[PDB]
Amino acid sequence: ATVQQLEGRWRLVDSKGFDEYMKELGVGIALRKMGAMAKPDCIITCDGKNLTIKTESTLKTTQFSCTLGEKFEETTADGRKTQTVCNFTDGALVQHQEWDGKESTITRKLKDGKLVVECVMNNVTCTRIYEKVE
Ligand SMILES: O=C(O)[C@H]1CCCN1C(=O)Nc1cc(Cl)cc(Cl)c1-c1ccccc1
Repeated sequence: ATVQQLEGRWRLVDSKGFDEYMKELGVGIALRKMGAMAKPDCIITCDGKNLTIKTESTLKTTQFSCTLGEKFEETTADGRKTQTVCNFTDGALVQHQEWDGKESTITRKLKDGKLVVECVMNNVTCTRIYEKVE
């Protein structure tokens, strides 16, 4: 398995736990409603150790870029400014966020042709499944 295998435009087809994850973060109701109802596309591109992940929907449209293994300032959709590191480890892209003494992890994996995105903060989890747009 390689990081290049995650490249492409992906469309959200299933979600579990995402509102609960947003509540654990303390995201306010206006943003939670947007997250519960949005069906974003995720667009992942890489070039060696360079990675970009873009999100698109009528309700919001964010993007970050990084070098694998390098700490960087990530502005999240909910407006945190985190210290983030992304690594491709044991067949998963792992995105580790730290801010204000807190931490959250997002993983992204290829399974049976689908992109599986899993989030966690303080044992509150989500699982989101995407299918390739081609
Ligand atoms: O990319 C994904 O499938 C999931 C995994 C975790 C972030 N994510 C989103 O879809 N993000 C989000 C998507 C929408 Cl429509 C709205 C918000 Cl507020 C977020 C968001 C971002 C950070 C933390 C909480 C909510």
